[PDB]
Amino acid sequence: VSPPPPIADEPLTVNTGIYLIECYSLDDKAETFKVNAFLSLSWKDRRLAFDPVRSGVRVKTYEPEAIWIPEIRFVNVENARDADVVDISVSPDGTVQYLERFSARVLSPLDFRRFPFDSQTLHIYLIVRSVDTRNIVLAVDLEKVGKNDDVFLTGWDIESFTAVVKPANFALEDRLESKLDYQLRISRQYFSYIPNIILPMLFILFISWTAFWSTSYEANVTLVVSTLIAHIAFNILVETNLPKTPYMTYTGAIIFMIYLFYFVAVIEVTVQHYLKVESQPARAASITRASRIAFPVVFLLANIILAFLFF
Amino acid sequence: VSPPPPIADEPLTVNTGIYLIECYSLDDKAETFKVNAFLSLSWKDRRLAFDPVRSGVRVKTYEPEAIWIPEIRFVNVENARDADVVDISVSPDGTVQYLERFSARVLSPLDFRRFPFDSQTLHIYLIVRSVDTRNIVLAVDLEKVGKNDDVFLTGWDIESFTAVVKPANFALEDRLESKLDYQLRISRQYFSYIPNIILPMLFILFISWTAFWSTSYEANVTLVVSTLIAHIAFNILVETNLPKTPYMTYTGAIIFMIYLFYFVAVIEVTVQHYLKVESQPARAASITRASRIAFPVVFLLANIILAFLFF
Amino acid sequence: VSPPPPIADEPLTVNTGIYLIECYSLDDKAETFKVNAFLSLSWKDRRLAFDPVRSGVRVKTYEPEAIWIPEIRFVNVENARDADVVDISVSPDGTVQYLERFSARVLSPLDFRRFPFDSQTLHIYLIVRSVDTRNIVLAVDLEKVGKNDDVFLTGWDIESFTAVVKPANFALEDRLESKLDYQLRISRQYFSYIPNIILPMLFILFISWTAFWSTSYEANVTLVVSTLIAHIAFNILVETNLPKTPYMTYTGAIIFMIYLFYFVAVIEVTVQHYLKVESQPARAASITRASRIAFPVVFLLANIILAFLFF
Amino acid sequence: VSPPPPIADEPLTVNTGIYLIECYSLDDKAETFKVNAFLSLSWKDRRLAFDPVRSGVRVKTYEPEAIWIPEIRFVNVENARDADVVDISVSPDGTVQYLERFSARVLSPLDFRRFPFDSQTLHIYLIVRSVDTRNIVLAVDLEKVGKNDDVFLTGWDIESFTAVVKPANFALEDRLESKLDYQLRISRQYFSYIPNIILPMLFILFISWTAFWSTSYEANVTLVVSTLIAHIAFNILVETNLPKTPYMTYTGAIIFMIYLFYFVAVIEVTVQHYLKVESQPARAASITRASRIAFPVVFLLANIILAFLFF
Amino acid sequence: VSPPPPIADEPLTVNTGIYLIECYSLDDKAETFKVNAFLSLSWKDRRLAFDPVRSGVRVKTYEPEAIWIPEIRFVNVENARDADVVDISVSPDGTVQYLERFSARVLSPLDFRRFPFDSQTLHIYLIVRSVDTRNIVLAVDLEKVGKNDDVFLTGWDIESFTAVVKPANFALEDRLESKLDYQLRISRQYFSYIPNIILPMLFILFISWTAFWSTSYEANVTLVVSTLIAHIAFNILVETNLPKTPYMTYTGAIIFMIYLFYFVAVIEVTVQHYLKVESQPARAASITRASRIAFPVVFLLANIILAFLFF
Ligand SMILES: [Cl-]
Ligand SMILES: [Cl-]
Ligand SMILES: [Cl-]
Ligand SMILES: [Cl-]
Ligand SMILES: [Cl-]
Ligand SMILES: [Cl-]
Ligand SMILES: [Cl-]
Ligand code: NA
Ligand code: NA
Ligand code: NA
Ligand code: NA
Ligand code: NA
Ligand code: NA
Repeated sequence: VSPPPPIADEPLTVNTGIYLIECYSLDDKAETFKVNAFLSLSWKDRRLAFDPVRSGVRVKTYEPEAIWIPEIRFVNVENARDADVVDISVSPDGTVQYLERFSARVLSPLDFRRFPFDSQTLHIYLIVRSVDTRNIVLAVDLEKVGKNDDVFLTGWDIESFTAVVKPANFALEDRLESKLDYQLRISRQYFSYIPNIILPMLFILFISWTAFWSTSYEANVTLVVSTLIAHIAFNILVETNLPKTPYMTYTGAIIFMIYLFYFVAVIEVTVQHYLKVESQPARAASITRASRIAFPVVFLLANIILAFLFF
Repeated sequence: VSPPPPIADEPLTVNTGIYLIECYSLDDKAETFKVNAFLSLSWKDRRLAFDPVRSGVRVKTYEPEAIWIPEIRFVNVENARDADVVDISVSPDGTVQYLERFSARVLSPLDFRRFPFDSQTLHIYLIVRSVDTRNIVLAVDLEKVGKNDDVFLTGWDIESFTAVVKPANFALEDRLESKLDYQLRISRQYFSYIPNIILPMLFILFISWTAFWSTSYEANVTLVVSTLIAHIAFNILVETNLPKTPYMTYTGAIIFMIYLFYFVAVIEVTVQHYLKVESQPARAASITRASRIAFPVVFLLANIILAFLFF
Repeated sequence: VSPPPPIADEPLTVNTGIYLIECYSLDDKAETFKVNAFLSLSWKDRRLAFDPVRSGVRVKTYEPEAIWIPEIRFVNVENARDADVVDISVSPDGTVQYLERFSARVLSPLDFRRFPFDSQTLHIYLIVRSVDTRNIVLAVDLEKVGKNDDVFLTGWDIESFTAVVKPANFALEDRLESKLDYQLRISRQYFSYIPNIILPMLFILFISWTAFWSTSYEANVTLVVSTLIAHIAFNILVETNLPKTPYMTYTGAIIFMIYLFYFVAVIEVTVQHYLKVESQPARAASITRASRIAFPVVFLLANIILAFLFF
Repeated sequence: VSPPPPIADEPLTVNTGIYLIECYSLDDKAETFKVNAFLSLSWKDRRLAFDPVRSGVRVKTYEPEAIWIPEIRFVNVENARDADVVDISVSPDGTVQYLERFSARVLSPLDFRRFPFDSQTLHIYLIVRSVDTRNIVLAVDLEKVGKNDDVFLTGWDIESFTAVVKPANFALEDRLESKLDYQLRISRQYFSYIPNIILPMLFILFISWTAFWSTSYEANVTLVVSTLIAHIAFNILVETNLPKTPYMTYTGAIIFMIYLFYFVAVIEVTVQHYLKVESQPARAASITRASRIAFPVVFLLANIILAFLFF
Repeated sequence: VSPPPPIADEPLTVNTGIYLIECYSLDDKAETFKVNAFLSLSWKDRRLAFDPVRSGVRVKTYEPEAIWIPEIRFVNVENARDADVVDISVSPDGTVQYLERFSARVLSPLDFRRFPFDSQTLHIYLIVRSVDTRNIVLAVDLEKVGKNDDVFLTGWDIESFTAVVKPANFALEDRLESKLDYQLRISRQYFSYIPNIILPMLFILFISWTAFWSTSYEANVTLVVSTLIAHIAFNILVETNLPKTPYMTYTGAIIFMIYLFYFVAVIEVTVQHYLKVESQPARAASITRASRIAFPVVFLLANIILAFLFF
């Protein structure tokens, strides 16, 4: 079967729509999400026109093999979508209404700069390649673009699902390609990060600072080194959940900065001990008293500077 | 093949039933479960009616290709169910009795608030889309809804498998959809959490409190910081098994609260030492004696408050 | 094709056999194992009978599509078995000899109570559903039930592969079902658990008890808390390899009991220190001397009690 | 299509060959490897014979459906091989030359006794089942057995790929089976184990022995217990990479033996302290001086004994 | 269908091109990457030639079954590529222009020597096997070799995608094979390794060196042993992300070298203590003062030596 012939020199318009049924498995590391949706296609094929009196039916149902169907593909998928045709309906003028239900693993990059307070725009790019006989162009039928109310993405808030109505038409290997951009806007549910990572990490840091109210070097060494180890554990935990980014993330910056605080606390604890042994505890006392104020103040100001730079 | 024609303007009733054979792989993180069941479908097709006297046979068996079969789909599945038709039987009045055996990975959200003392209602939504010639409506045939006695879900108690008999009929892309809700009620087997997480976690906490019967700062620092590290290990273990929720879970609340107890024990241990060095051990002794009662009492009361808020 | 017609009102006997070729991937957590075997089926179809003199041939070979083959399914599989027909041979009396080679992921529960000294009975349930024309019943041909000598299940000793010759005939959705139970008896190779978990766990426990030959509280605290942490690591390791059971396992019981020993050693270490500070080292010395005998004796007796209850 | 008929009572010889293209994913735990290779089959079918003069062609090309092809299977595969026929060529005498390219996950057991200085013989068993009309026997065409030069198995040195030319002919379910053994000999690249596990493990052990040059019990306890914990980490790491064996592995033996050294160092550290407190430091000094020589000497000799028993 | 017949004794040239659409999942451990691309094939088939005047059409479109298509395969793939034909266009001279969209998991070895500052050349080898009638040779059409601008490989910078225009023609099982090498040059994004592994590792090492400004053996032992344990954690982390190489990697060398520094710091800390106890603190003081300079100087020089040898 060949494509529909034109009335003039006009391209064939395939009206599209995606209606999300299921949204799942947003893998932060892989920068992928799985979708289960309806793909709706509509175009005119005057060769399929018919008389309702003669045929008996007001609308004819065809099997995909029986008629010409445009080869619509997803750009940013891992493998070809698993699709099952739901219906193909032809009206007397030859207007075809195609519907399939598909599932696909979409590959859409994520911006981790503001993690875990980041928002993303996930993309689903629809594409059609023009044939030699006719040029095929994609369109968005907004009445056929939407999402189910129950659509839930674990750890994410689904904001909107809209399509950029004007396709990106371009040449690829001496043939026209019509590409549509469906955008799923989401924002991360940061809640859990507060009791699971952020607050535990702050508590261990604050525990290290109790060494500023102790003259016991042996005890101080234990306090700062132990909490440092707990921080390393949280750092490894965070980096196992996130991909390796060529930029600094907000959590990354905070986690890294905290190492410097542990490093300087070790210096302070060492300096204080050196002085006590050198029979200069008056000088050591001045440093320890200053550290009690300096450490929380510098920590608070640095965090303000970071939150400012990132948000 | 086209759908059965109506006597009046009545919709076509497809009587349904799901009989669970196998229930497995309830992934808490993915909020998915795998099912292996029988799907039973039954509708009247007057075109398939026959006289038992003339034909000789009491029932006719057809192959799926030979007759019209409604396109029944599951809403909350990852991919289309893997199905194998078991039997298609037509009675003289044209009543078709379809049976298939399927397997599918169902995506049904879980409420982790009361974890590990939580119960869930897993859902399996059946759906049919109406055609242009006729409107299709789903029904529940309760004699064909059930589960095998051997049906076991590791770490879960299967309470009931029932269907909400009245379908949710609604319009989707200018066509009627008939959706049925099959509910599998389960309750978690909390037993293992007691010796594996809860009691180990309480033991390490109680070990930290022995610092209230010690004047040795160096030993105290070791007791409280080491047990804190063991608690961090249990916290990381628990959060690796559970998904990130936008709410607090019972275990989450307890685990988080315990951090505060470690933080205050570090303060007490620091205060006691500071006073001893300041030659005020009488004041330190009052605080340490109070802490011996205060810590277990506040721990017990806080836990009562939490259990109350959560149950 | 319809099933063979009966001579009287007798059911159709499908003689079965499973010959295991490959046994692999016994997942303790998933309670699943993968199998690769031969499935042999044999039944009489009088319609396929022939005279060896007239036809010339002693046996006729058919393609699965040409003749009626009973729809034999596995009950306890994740998905339908991947099968490939090897041969279909018809004898002059119409006796069909079917052979296929299949692979399937079998879901059979495990009893972890005696772990890692546990034995299991893995099941492979064969099933046939009766048709309206005839009732189908399964039988075991013991000459066609067996296993390859090379059949190895990593970390398990394959004891026997036998079938319960009398099928469990029952009604399911107003039709007769004939179910056969093939049992694969295995026993765990406990060897590795001794040098990898059991002995390391005992060594760390015995190291904690050296605190009974030390008056140094700071050193004692280090001994008991450090070894406790190593025990936690072994506990987490064991619980990551096993599923969550609503009962206590042997290893689980031992691991849990050892926590109590660590808890009481911390109490002893605390009591001894408190007394030394209170200028009562004579009383402390009595307790420490008693603990040296009490701890190993109570440990040995408790273990005897546990091994008794579990075996 | 039926198999070729015999001239006498001779069996049909199917000449085989496997040419490895790709070798990957040798899973030590699963005892599996993935292969991508050419399978070549050759047999005489007199029915396909032709005169090159009359026909004009020197060779005829057939599609698999057109002619009889022997059902060749792999014994030790998880699932049936994914195969794609490359060519089927018939010579005038009726000699068929079949070639397919396949990929399969082969299940071949590993001997971990000498790990990580072990060598393995991976097997690929080819098999053919005899039909009722004729008995089929396999043969090895050595000009069609080989491997690509680029064939690389990460962390392994591919030594040889050869076939045991004489098949193992035997009866299975009253039919002859012809089994061929293709052996892929490999040897592990032990290099990485030296800087990643072996040397780190020895360094931590040697650090524990510095306690023999210290009278500080508190410091000694820290040295021996901390290094013991690092050893536990390496033990867990090693056992996560290897399967549970019913025998001792070389690395397993060394790792286990080292626990005894830590246990005896704790005893020495305890004994030395007990004596110092008992005002017998002269006796303690003799034991500590002896331990300085005894520990490395016994460690060296024990290792010689182990290497001897294992190699 | 047979291949095109030659004009002389010339081989058939199949002009090829790969246009990368999607690049993902570069597994460092597996040494694999997944690709989604266009495969373009072009060859002359004189049998398909037509007159544009007589036929009316400028180009004829065929279905893959209708015409002869060369069996083009990928050498270094796990399984056969998942492919979907996009278009087949024949020009009047019989020039066929084939286009398919495929996805494949490519197995291409990586050189980890300079990790994480390494660059790789990923390969995609195209291959065609010659038939008996004609010899098939591959060519590169450079106008049909390229990549999408959006092509992103997480943690990698895509440098170039080019083809080695001259194929590697060779004999394999007495038939000519024409192999083309498509090279995708990439370079790792080392950024993240600096704050995640490199700097944390240096900080813990520098913390160990504060023991050179302490006379407290107990505190020193804690400093050096604790930081050593944190280093072990980073070593295990790094080796879990990388495959086992028969050579030293840059990171591997640095990580290993740092163990020696910890070992020598333990010796220094032990020597200093031994001397203090022997009433020789003057000699101990000389060693500790030297170590303060020696350790950073030897560390800096050793690192210069390593960076030199590796880059
Ligand atoms: Cl697609
Ligand atoms: Cl479905
Ligand atoms: Cl099955
Ligand atoms: Cl196979
Ligand atoms: Cl391929
Ligand atoms: Cl050659
Ligand atoms: Cl050739
Ligand atoms: Na079509
Ligand atoms: Na149908
Ligand atoms: Na059949
Ligand atoms: Na065939
Ligand atoms: Na073709
Ligand atoms: Na310590």
